[PDB]
Order: sequence, then C-alpha cells, then structure tokens
Amino acid sequence: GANKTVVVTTILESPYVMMKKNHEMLEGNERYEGYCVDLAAEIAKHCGFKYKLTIVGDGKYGARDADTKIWNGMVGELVYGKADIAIAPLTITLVREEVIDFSKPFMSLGISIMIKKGTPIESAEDLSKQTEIAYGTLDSGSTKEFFRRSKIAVFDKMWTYMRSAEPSVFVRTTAEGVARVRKSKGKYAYLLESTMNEYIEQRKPCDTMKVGGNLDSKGYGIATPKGSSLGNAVNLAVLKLNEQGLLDKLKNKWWYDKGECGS
Amino acid sequence: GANKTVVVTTILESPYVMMKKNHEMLEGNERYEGYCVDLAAEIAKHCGFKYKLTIVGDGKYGARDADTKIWNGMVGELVYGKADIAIAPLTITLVREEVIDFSKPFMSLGISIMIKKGTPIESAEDLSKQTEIAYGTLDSGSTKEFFRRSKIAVFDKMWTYMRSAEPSVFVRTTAEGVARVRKSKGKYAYLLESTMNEYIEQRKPCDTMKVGGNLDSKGYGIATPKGSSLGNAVNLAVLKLNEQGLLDKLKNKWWYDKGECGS
Ligand SMILES: N[C@@H](Cn1c2c(c(=O)[nH]c1=O)CNC2)C(=O)O
Ligand SMILES: N[C@@H](Cn1c2c(c(=O)[nH]c1=O)CNC2)C(=O)O
Ligand SMILES: [Cl-]
Ligand SMILES: [Cl-]
Ligand SMILES: [Cl-]
Ligand SMILES: [Cl-]
Ligand SMILES: [N+]
Ligand SMILES: [N+]
Repeated sequence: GANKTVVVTTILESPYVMMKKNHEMLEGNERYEGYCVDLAAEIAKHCGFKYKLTIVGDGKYGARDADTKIWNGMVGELVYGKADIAIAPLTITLVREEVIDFSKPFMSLGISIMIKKGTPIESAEDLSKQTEIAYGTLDSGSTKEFFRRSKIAVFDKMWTYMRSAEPSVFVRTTAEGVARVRKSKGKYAYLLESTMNEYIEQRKPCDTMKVGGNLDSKGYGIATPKGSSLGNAVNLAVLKLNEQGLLDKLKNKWWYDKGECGS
Repeated sequence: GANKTVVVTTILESPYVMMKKNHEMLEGNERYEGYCVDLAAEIAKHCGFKYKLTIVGDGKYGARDADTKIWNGMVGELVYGKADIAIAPLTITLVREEVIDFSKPFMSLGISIMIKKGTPIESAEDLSKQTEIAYGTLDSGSTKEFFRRSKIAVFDKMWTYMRSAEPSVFVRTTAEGVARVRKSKGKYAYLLESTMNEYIEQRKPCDTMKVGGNLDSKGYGIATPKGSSLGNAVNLAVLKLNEQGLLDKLKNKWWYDKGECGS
C-alpha cells in the first residue's frame, strides 16, 4: 500500500519534549521542542517518512500488569498498535525487548543520586546505611523497577527501606522529585536517571548535585512494534546519527549550551 | 534438526581472551581465559547451548574491501557462515549492522588517548594542533576507521596528519601500541578504545594514563549472522546479564580486582 504518516508516541518530560512557550500560536509537530523532538525530525529525515507527534495517553513508559497481562505506557501503545514508534527517554530492558523492538542506544545512562548541595551522601551504600536522609524514586518506570527487582544486597536493602519509609518516598513526576530535593533541606535524596540528573544540575537555582558513580549502565532506545519494518531503518538511522556526532551535539544543545549554572 | 555445537569466533586480545599459562596441559575451551571467555560461558548457560571457541583466522574485526566486496575478520566469518556467533571486543557500527546482527551492548566505550605519564596532552584537540608528540591508531579496526571517515574538523585534521606522518604512526597490535607509548619518552600518544586504555592503566609498570574525554560513545555487541535464530536469545541473555549486575562484576574481575598499580 501507499505510505502513511507514522504515528510517534512520546511523553512531556523536559528537556526531551516540551510545549514551546508560544505553542498556542502554532499547530502540529511545531508546537513541541526538545531533544526527542529534534531526534524524531533527524530520524524522519534520514528514513524518509512523514510523522505526527502524539503524547502517550496514560503518562507511562511501559510495564505489564501481572494480573491482566496488559502493557501500559508507550510500550503498550506499540504492543496494541496505537502508535508506530516511540521516541522518548525509554530504557531498553529485557522484559520490554521481549514484546517490542528497540534500536541500538541513542543515549547511555545509569541510575544516579541527586542531592541538595551540602548533603553528606556520596554513594548508594551511604544512603542504604541510614534513614535520616530519606530517599526514593519515581512511582513508575525503570528506576523504581530496578530497585524492586534487584537481588544485589545494597539495592535490595534500599528497596525494603523505600517500601516501608514514611512519609512516602516516591514521587509522581521528575518535577516533583526535583522540587522535593530542593525544598527538603538535605533530608531527601532522589534516585533518578543520570541524564536527568545532569540536566537539572545545570538549571537554576543551581542547588542540586549528582553524586557517586552510576548504579548501572543502560541505554535509551527508539521502540517499534515487534517485527515492524520501520525498525531496521530506524536502527540504522540511530547508528548513523551517532557516528556523525549528531547525538553528541544534540545532548550538548539541550543540556549544556544554555546551562544556567555557569561555565 | 538436532542441536549442533555452536561455533564461536573470537580473537586473542588481553584481557578478553588469553591462553592460560598452563594451556599446554589443557584442551578445548578450557585452554582460554578472560572476560569474553567468561561471557561466552554465561551466555551459553543462559541460552542452553554447547559451544566451541575458535580464533578468527585472519586476526581482524570486520571490514569490507571496496573492490572485492569481501568481508574480513570475525564479521566475515559470520557473513560467510564459518562461525555462528562472535564474542569479542567488537564494536557495533552501521556498516557491520547492515550485514550481521548485533546484540544490545555488553560494554560501553569510546575512543580515548593513552599517554606516557607526564606527556603534556589533555585532549584530541591538543594532539591535533601539534606534531612533536606523534599519535596514531591500530592499522585495522573501528578506531582507525573512525578517523578515516570523520567529517568532524578536529578528527579529520588528525586523520590527514596520521596518513602523512613519518615514521608511520600506525601499529599492528594493541601490545605494539602500548609498548610504543612506553618506549617513546612522551613522543608517542596512542588512540585506542577506552576499555583497553582503562585495563592497561592498571598494568605494571604503571607508566600510562588515560587523558581527556572520550571522542565518541559506542558499544561492543555479540554478533550473529543476519536473521540467525540464536540472535534473539543471545540479545535477551546480554540484557539479563546486564540487569543482574553480572557484566559489571565481570569487568571489575578482569580490569580492577587484580590491578597492579595500587588501590
Ligand atoms: N527511562 C525510564 C523512565 N524514567 C525516567 C527518569 C527517571 O529518573 N527514571 C525513570 O524510570 C527521568 N526521565 C525518564 C523508563 O523507560 O521507564
Ligand atoms: N573494537 C574494534 C577493534 N579495536 C580494539 C581496540 C582498539 O583500540 N581499537 C579497535 O579498533 C582494543 N581492542 C579492540 C573493532 O570492532 O574494530
Ligand atoms: Cl497518512
Ligand atoms: Cl511542556
Ligand atoms: Cl555438533
Ligand atoms: Cl594469549
Ligand atoms: N525485540
Ligand atoms: N542487523
């Protein structure tokens, strides 16, 4: 059949996808800006397709309910055919790779610790040994799942702590986790992907810091339904953009070129 | 048909694959040790196959001759059906991904600079602006090809320098590049994968250093012939080993646990 416009699913998460300040004046894909907006355009240019950016209906990345076996989030949109491709800060994981296809990584990352400046914490082990400084994750997604599933002693101890800590240590959004770090006078540390930690460290009021080594070594990938023809071309496009240096330029653009916390 | 023993191709490169000191007493896969030997065993355990380790006949990673269109190295062994899987420090690249399949990365790496301690160089830009300190790469493989193909101004200038520098700045093996750094009194710097640089920095006589940021962000992958059934299972195995923390333990084992240059 004839070519059809490709339906892209993504999520509003700065600096990946944001509504432009003047979005009300605009229409279609032009309403949005960010790293993943630019990445989508570069992939589409290389692969020769037209596309429509859509925002995932349920605000989730992708997990399977143990009872109903239903997949939610952007992964679910692909599984059920509601989108053709997901272009987002979506972690490549085994359980997702069993049900959708991922490109090779377009970013590298790992779980990391965000502190308010001056907090006396340098590592996950430091957090795990104490309770005065509370710590947690998003309430959905791969960071939470890392702790829930870990059999590594330190991380399993951290999960047991997080499940039982009061008040709740989980947050609904990145913005909520960052604000909680900023408002808690050093008594909350936030476990989040290193990419996001690095971005926030260069945002005013310049009161957060990434500390410690990353806890793991993962990647974000572009996702397509299993067996999708688009998958081969998109994978090769990611590799080409990486090899040309364009992914490095794009991260610099959205993370550092307009950093707010000095040179 | 019945299951058959899987033919693995690999390459002798420390610390990935080495003949054991007592190899003459041993036979079969037990003759070898290293990171990729252990990785092969872990993948085979998870996927449930028996295998034979073989050493790539031509000593190469994988490139295509522009005239004959023939693929050499471990990639070629897969393309031509002489091996079933390659388990080695083999970089995921676009041109290889067009002809073979790669798992998701089992290691992350980028091109990096090795100096003799005390050499007044901190970056690729520093190298590119001068000629007193000579610099080069392996004479085959992805590091050389990065420079040959780069359209980035600094790296293209470095390639033009390397092609014309005298005496030749290229080396045949990692051991030769390391020895050249060690023997050249600061007048040779070696461009090599960060993984190898990190390994050598913890080897006696403890006279080399990794300097500067990495020039790129890549991965090593396990390779199979295009469309091979083994590919899906091996990809999921890599993801599982990563998610269990086993790849991190394996790098620590072969890089740092017996490092020779202190704690
Ligand atoms: N990439 C994850 C989702 N996610 C994200 C952040 C995080 O700190 N933790 C997390 O889990 C920050 N941006 C996305 C997934 O794919 O579930
Ligand atoms: N991974 C490369 C081969 N290679 C290697 C090293 C290097 O410094 N440069 C390079 O090119 C060190 N160990 C392998 C490929 O796949 O061609
Ligand atoms: Cl259409
Ligand atoms: Cl927004
Ligand atoms: Cl057999
Ligand atoms: Cl050896
Ligand atoms: N997949
Ligand atoms: N491939």
